[PDB]
Amino acid sequence: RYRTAFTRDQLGRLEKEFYKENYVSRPRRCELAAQLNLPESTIKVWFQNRRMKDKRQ
Amino acid sequence: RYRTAFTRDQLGRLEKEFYKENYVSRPRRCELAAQLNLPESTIKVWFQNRRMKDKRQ
DNA sequence: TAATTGAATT
DNA sequence: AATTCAATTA
Repeated sequence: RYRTAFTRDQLGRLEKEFYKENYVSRPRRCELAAQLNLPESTIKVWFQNRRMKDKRQ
Repeated sequence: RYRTAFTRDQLGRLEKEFYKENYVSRPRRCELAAQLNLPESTIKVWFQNRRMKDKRQ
């Protein structure tokens, strides 16, 4: 299926963004993507999964 | 964390099942678990790992 | 190498 | 939201 291994700078940035807001829109994810050098799709899915994780805990 | 230690006939039975089919459904797994006195989850995880082995080396 | 983690799928 | 399976970790 895949395997994106985020580096601590990417996951670290992602986690800072998640706690200010558990949801990010397409333009914003595009912004994070250019900045993070990752596909938009990758960021979308991470937020989806992070919301799920958060729900359980 | 962990660690389960298989008996020789438990693993031979596992390896036998695997050569016939690399995947067993949730209900066959319960049949094997009853028969081998091992946990349902243990067998699920073993097929997970054995497939990774087959797929990789 | 058994068990866990989490990225991707559906 | 529920599962799967590619990677670790111990």
